[PDB]
Amino acid sequence: IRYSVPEETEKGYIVGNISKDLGLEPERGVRIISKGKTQLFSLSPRSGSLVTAGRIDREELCAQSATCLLNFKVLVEDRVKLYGVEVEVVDINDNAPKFEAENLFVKISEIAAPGARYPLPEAVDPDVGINSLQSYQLSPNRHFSLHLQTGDDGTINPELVLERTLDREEEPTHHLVLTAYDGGNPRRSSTALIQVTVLDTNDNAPVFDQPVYRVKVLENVAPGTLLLTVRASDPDEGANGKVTYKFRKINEKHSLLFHLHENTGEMTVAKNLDYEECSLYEMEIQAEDGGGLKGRTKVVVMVEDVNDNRPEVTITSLFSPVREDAPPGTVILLFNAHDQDSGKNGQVVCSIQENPSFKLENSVDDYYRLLTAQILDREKASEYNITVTATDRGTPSMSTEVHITLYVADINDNPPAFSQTSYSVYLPENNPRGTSIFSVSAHDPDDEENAKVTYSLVENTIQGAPLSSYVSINSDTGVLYALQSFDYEQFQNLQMQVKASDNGHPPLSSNVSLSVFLLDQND
Ligand SMILES: *[C@@H]1O[C@H](CO)[C@@H](O[C@@H]2O[C@H](CO)[C@@H](O[C@@H]3O[C@H](CO)[C@@H](O)[C@H](O)[C@@H]3O)[C@H](O)[C@H]2NC(C)=O)[C@H](O)[C@H]1NC(C)=O
Ligand SMILES: *[C@@H]1O[C@H](CO)[C@@H](O)[C@H](O)[C@H]1NC(C)=O
Ligand SMILES: *[C@H]1O[C@H](CO)[C@@H](O)[C@H](O)[C@@H]1O
Ligand SMILES: *[C@H]1O[C@H](CO)[C@@H](O)[C@H](O)[C@@H]1O
Ligand SMILES: *[C@H]1O[C@H](CO)[C@@H](O)[C@H](O)[C@@H]1O
Ligand SMILES: [Ca+2]
Ligand SMILES: [Ca+2]
Ligand SMILES: [Ca+2]
Ligand SMILES: [Ca+2]
Ligand SMILES: [Ca+2]
Ligand SMILES: [Ca+2]
Ligand SMILES: [Ca+2]
Ligand SMILES: [Ca+2]
Ligand SMILES: [Ca+2]
Ligand SMILES: [Ca+2]
Ligand SMILES: [Ca+2]
Ligand SMILES: [Ca+2]
Ligand SMILES: [Ca+2]
Ligand SMILES: [Ca+2]
Ligand SMILES: [Ca+2]
Repeated sequence: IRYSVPEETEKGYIVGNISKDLGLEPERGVRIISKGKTQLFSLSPRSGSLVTAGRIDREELCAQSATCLLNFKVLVEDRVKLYGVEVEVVDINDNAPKFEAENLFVKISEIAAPGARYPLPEAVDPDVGINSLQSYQLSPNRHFSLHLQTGDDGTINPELVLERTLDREEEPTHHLVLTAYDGGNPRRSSTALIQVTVLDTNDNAPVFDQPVYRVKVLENVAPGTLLLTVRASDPDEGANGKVTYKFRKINEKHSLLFHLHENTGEMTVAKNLDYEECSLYEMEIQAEDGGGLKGRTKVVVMVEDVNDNRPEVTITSLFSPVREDAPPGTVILLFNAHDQDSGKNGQVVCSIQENPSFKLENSVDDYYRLLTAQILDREKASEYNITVTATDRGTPSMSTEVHITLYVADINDNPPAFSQTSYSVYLPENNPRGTSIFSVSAHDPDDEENAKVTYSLVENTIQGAPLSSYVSINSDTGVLYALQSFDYEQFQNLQMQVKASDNGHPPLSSNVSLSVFLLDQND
């Protein structure tokens, strides 16, 4: 005979009455013939019906078998043969479906196109039939949907559908909930936390912060200094987010002038710069990632001038000797100045040290003309030390120095002068014919020919004009010559005038009286 029983029922539950099926009143000495490790059954003498004495969990008995049966024999001592019975447990919904873990994740790439279905974790329910697993439901998401594959086997395969393309740069991971439902009401359920991990595709190219990097630096800039810093943006991950910087202008000398750190992207100075050589350095640099993805930006170096140059004087006209008769205003120097620098560093101030003798005049533009201020006189000063100082107007100031030595020429304006205003010479009567009797000296302040004395004598006729016959002088000896002997009784004294003239045109002359006195002797 067969019967049934609900699972997990308390001890003493109703089972098909045994006595009414055997054919005897509720003495009999009847006992159960089966043998288990433990037994869950015991017949009740109160009603003659078997009542279970232990909790029945067919999940711990038949597991997933659709029909769970417990067939056992029973023994009646009144008779000589046994009676075989069989009781099939039914299934109730007490177990909830279970997943493999509390947290499971699915890897999805960034390049994954919409329409891709990814396997979802499949749950398990110990129950059988309606009480077993029935359906799934997925939390709504803008990027995903749910897809179920029910089968003839009764098992459903769940998988998610990609609705919108994913992007890790906006959000790396998603958080969704997958719920599992059975059919045995009161229905159990099981939620499951799923994380959508987005992989990385190299779809981000490096993009520099600014499209143009600008720096303004002086020319005196020391090599090894840090010009600037260049940064590029790559939101990717790993080598796809790494940056490497290098110039695109690879052949010109600018590559030798600057240094660009391949990693840090620092623009530094390698060689000294010069505003006069070149002040506009336009270059184009480029950054790359792990792949061939690259970005460009322009770096512009602007150099500015610095006072590191001295003024340069070029002389056009020089007149080292000047005539002493020069009026105040005659030029003695003609030159100009020019600085290599620009602006206030290029303006020049040509200043002679203020002296009374000369003055400097800025005739036109920056051409300078050095002139005189008074009349010169080489008998008081024949030499002049001139120091023209050309200082630029920048800061700090740089001054070049031009030295001129000025020797004035000789113009004959000074006549020769004798040693005395008047000379007197004594000689006794006896006079050896043609002998020299005196010595007269003269001097001239001028130089060279304008100081060369040419001695002469006035031509006033003594009786018969023996001025030449009486006396003679040589142009250079400066000595007097008595030609004839003298008697105190013919003449006593003779007055002449000696002349001195400088031998150069125009000549300057000077006469001075000179008297010869004879002396008386024993005639
Ligand atoms: C303007 O300044 C210059 C120098 O800055 C003065 O020149 C003088 O020149 C002589 C040489 O010409 C200097 O030395 C001497 O040299 C001769 C040979 O030439 C030598 O024999 C001597 O033993 C001596 O070393 C001299 O030192 C130099 N300075 C002075 C003060 O005489 C020139 O005199 C200056 N002009 C005026 C108007 O002061
Ligand atoms: C001689 O000297 C006097 C005074 O120095 C001068 O006045 C006179 O003109 C001179 N004689 C001649 C011929 O120049
Ligand atoms: C899963 O869902 C069932 C039915 O919605 C609930 O009864 C259960 O408590 C869990 O929330
Ligand atoms: C769904 O809800 C259960 C509670 O029944 C959680 O344990 C689970 O992690 C998910 O959040
Ligand atoms: C000729 O010699 C006489 C001798 O007294 C000098 O006085 C004169 O100057 C000249 O040289
Ligand atoms: Ca159970
Ligand atoms: Ca069950
Ligand atoms: Ca269930
Ligand atoms: Ca992206
Ligand atoms: Ca990416
Ligand atoms: Ca990248
Ligand atoms: Ca320079
Ligand atoms: Ca300069
Ligand atoms: Ca300068
Ligand atoms: Ca003079
Ligand atoms: Ca000179
Ligand atoms: Ca003179
Ligand atoms: Ca003279
Ligand atoms: Ca005499
Ligand atoms: Ca005599």
